[PDB]
Amino acid sequence: NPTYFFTFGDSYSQTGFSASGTQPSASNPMGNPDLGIGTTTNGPNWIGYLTTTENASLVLSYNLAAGGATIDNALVPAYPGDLASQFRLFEDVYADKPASAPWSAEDAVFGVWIGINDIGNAYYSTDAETYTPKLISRLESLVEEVYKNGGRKFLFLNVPPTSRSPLFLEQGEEVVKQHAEYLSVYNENLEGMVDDFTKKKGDVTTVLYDSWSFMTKILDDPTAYGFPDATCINDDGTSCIWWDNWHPGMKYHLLQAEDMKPKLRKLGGW
Repeated sequence: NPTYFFTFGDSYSQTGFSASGTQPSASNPMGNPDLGIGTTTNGPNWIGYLTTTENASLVLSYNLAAGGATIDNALVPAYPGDLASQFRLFEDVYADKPASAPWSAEDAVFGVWIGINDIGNAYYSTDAETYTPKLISRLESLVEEVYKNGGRKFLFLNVPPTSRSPLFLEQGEEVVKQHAEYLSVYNENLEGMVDDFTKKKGDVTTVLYDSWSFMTKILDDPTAYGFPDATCINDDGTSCIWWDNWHPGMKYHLLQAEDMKPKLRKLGGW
């Protein structure tokens, strides 16, 4: 009795999973590529760890996240594989519950981690209080497509403090602050959406995971987590928080997956 874990997002979630590659099975829960390949962490990322390390039962991962993704290129544009296109791929391949993924409302979990690039590209050019509601509304309409397919269990991750990545720190503290303030508005509106959606539908199980507070705790006190400081970079993925100048490494992703596990118990795989 597997949990079908369909995920959507950007490079913080990518693994390089192809819908024409090897598909998930009990002997091979990620499908493709091998666990630990295709990420921005030097090893497994949070999805690989949730699926194969923190799982309480069989979890099958169908990971549609794509590097560089924004929510919808008609709002903040970036790369062809935006969140809207990931939902289209889901609708094309898995929404109708094929024999390769015969999911039901009781055993499918839809996880979404998006917003890093929308904020990263629009924090200085748009008004957060009137623009982030447009982004969040588009996210909600995409979620409604899976709801119409019969999905009822949802996991949303809020946006972590990319303002404190080495990449953004270089732009000066006033830019870090401009970005962080915009991001806080986005995350507030994300929380409001998830609450409103949960209440209006009445038959959904949702988790809003506060990645922002978790990563902030580590950045504020890195040595408590075994990191030497909050800014060094090491592509081994474990010696520093950062694998490159704006992606965290596998050790960070493991710590986050471990923090997430108890909060995901109500979703069925953890």
